This record gives sequence, structure tokens and C-alpha cells, in this order.
Amino acid sequence: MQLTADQVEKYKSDGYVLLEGAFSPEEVHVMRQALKKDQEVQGPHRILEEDGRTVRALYASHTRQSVFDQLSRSDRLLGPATQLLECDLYIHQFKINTKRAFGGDSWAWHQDFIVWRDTDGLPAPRAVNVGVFLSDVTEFNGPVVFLSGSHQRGTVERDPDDYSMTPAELSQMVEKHPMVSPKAASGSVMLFHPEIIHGSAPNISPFARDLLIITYNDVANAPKPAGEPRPEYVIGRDTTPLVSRSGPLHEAA
Amino acid sequence: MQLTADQVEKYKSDGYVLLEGAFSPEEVHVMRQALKKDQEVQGPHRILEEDGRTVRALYASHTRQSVFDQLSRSDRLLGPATQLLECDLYIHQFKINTKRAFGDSWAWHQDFIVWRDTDGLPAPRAVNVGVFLSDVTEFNGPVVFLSGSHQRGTVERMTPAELSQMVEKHPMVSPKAASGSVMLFHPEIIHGSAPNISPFARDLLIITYNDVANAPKPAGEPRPEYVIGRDTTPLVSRSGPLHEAA
Repeated sequence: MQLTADQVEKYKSDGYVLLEGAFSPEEVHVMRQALKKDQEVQGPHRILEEDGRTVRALYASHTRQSVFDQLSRSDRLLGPATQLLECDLYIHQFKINTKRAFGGDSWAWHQDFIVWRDTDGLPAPRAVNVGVFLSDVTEFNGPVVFLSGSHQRGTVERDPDDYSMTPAELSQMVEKHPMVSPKAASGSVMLFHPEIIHGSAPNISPFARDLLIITYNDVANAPKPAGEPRPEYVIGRDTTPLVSRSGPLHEAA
Repeated sequence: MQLTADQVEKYKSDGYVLLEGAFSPEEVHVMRQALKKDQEVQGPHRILEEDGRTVRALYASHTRQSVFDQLSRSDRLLGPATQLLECDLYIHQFKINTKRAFGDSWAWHQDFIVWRDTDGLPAPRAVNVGVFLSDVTEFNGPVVFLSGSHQRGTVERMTPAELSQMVEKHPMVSPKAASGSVMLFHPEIIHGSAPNISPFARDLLIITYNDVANAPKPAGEPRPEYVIGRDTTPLVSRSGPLHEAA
């Protein structure tokens, strides 16, 4: 499973690329049932919404649900990831982000790499983020907004909650890096660069939007933290190369 | 300037219709210069943001800036409006709403019930005409309609649960188009405004045209004339481009 030449060049130039229809509706169903089951596990890997009534983020479902292990090693994701990075890979981070219905606007613009570098000791942006749409993503249910091409800016040379950017910063960025929101049916995949600027739009719809993000990292690019590292469910520690898996996802207890 | 057969049907079934490029870039420019001039006029018709820094809304700019008079009577707006209502028309309300950059809102509402029960508007024999003074994109806070929700009419004198039920039958749709575009929408349609997550303000002009025979009959103290029109004299339609005019 490979990106076309144009898809590679789109990833390189714009910082993201959308692969619609990567996983079938049957596969989406299997993953959604596994997500519902995993949301019942109580732990600090599960971030509840402010009102505590729903799950906002879930870390490391692939360690608890076999379907998500299957996904994480699927040819359809690791093929494109290996194509881009040309090395053995392991899972730096696995998370499922839920944007609740009627969720309101939050200032969430950020860049992944600078946090991983300065908080977690990630040396270099030799990684790729891979999103899997567990919901249809539309203009109304809180799509990810990229600043197109903004990964070309690199990252400044130089606790996690201290990082942020100002409206004035965002304004300057949009000048050369316009807002773009990939929209597609559940089962679609998008790959995006660790140094791209992104945020999610508010979900004004009555339905939650579930977005799975796997970050694959070069086994030679393992974090070298200076202090106590964050939990393994946030930042992977096992750099054993992933074994790729061929075939459909299937229900697995 | 007539709506096509499909555009009439669209308006009836879905409650809104978009006419892209109705006014040209040069006409948008003249309108935008008039907007900036009117935004400096102090008065109760000018609604500023809570920080007093910028203007959030302007009422009745057509009474102060000649190009907005020209706009308000353009045959490109009155042709469609007269075609839909088949009567003489006057201006019920003229408003410019500016959605500041980086500004949720939860603005789901229907105009007619407000005008009926606040102002004594008898019937929904009016049409709302939006004119895009800025581009309208998915990011700068477009109006979001619940398609077809005007078919519900209006109860005799909303919540998330109600909105969730509504969207099943009346899906969200947001007209998006370049500045100068026009959209007409039904007084009974449910609409809101998505948040503006962009760095630029979005300026949307709404003219409500009303049947001269449907003038408000308020039982209470009428709202001021710059909010709710009182002069029911039929509008004279104006042909031709907009032009700068002191």
C-alpha cells in the first residue's frame, strides 16, 4: 500500500494528504465497537470532558483492543509511513480524540513536534502522524484545520501546557499558509507532518466526531528525555520495529 | 433580474438560495468604502463590540450612505424579492452584521417568530436578502441553515435536544461564496452562524423586504425605525451598477 507520486509531493509541499475510503464500512464498525468498549476502562490514559460525562481523549487503545493493534500495524498505514520515512518504525503515540457535540470554540492551534522535542526529548521530526476517521468528518463536526505548507517553517530552536501561540502569530501564518480542512467519510486516512500547524474547528453539530491519530517514529529517533519521562501511554518507549499486517481488520477479543 | 425556475423551487423547498457573483468586485469595493464610512457614525444604530474597539452591527445604513440606498433598491435584489412575493415591497429591516475575527455563539433562531411576537409582524410574507460584503468561507463564520426547516412554520404564541431532533429532517448547510454574492432565505427558516476561526472579520448585510400590506401592527411600544421599518411606501426599483455617491 503506497502513496502515488503526486500524493508524496502533496504531503511534502502541503504537509498533509488525504486517502479517502482506506478502510471499509465493516472495518469502521469493528473499530467503533472496540472504541466503545475501550472507553469503559478507567485510567489516566482516558481524558474525560470538562463535565466528566464523555471521553475527550483516549491513549493507547492498541495496547488494550486487538482490533486497534491490527489497525496500528496495517499495511495500509505502515506502507505509506515507511515510504515517507524509509526506516523501521514504532508507535510514538496512539490516541483517539473525540470532539463532543455542540462543543464550542477552543483556541487549540499547535505544532506537535515542538512539544515532543522540548517536553519529551524527541530529537528530530523523523515521524509521521496518521489520522483515521472513525466518524465522517464534515465542515460542521470539528474537522482538523491545517495551515497548508506551514511545516515548511520548521521549528524554532529552544510544562506542556505552557506552549501556545497568539492570534497575532496565527494571523501571520495564515498569510502564507491558508486554512484547509480535509473532509471525508469514516474509514478515510490522512497523513500529516509533525511540524505542521493545526487546530480543530468547533463541532457545532449534534454528534460527536471521533478521530484516531497514530504517530509512527523512526526507531533511530527515540526520545532521549532529560527528566522523568511522561507515561508510556503518552510517549512510546518500545522501539522494537513493527511487524506489518496484511488483510482486513476483524473482530478480535 | 428573475430567479430561474430551479432557484424558485430551491427557495420554496429548502428555504434559501444562493446567487454567486450578483455584484462585481468594483461594486463590492464601493460598498465596502461606504461600510467603513458608516462605521464611524456614532448613534444608537451602531452596535459596538463589548470592548468598544470595533463595530458588531449597523442598522439602516441605507438611510445614511447613498450606495446602500442604491443597493437596497437594486433590481438584482428586488426582482427576485418581488417575484417571490408578487406584491409591492418596503424595507422591514436593513442590517450589517460583522463577525469579528477569532469570535461559539449558539445563534439558532428563526426571524419570523421574533418579528411576530416582538414587533407585531402579522405573517411571514417577507424575504431575507443577504449580501456578502466579505467572502464567506467555511472558516469565517457563515450562516448555517437547517435545510427545509421553514416548512415547519411557526408555533402560536431553542435547546440542544430540539436542535438534534431538527437536524435529522433538516440538515445543516452553509452557503459559501465570494464577496458580492447574494442569498435569499425564508423568514421561518432556522439558522445560526458558525464561529469565525479566521483572522479576518466577516461582513454580512441582511435586507428584509416585506409586503406593503403586511406592515407590523404592534400592540406594544414599537421598536425604533432604524430596527423595524415604518414607511410602507413601495420601493422604486433601480437599474444599473452601483456607483460612488456622496
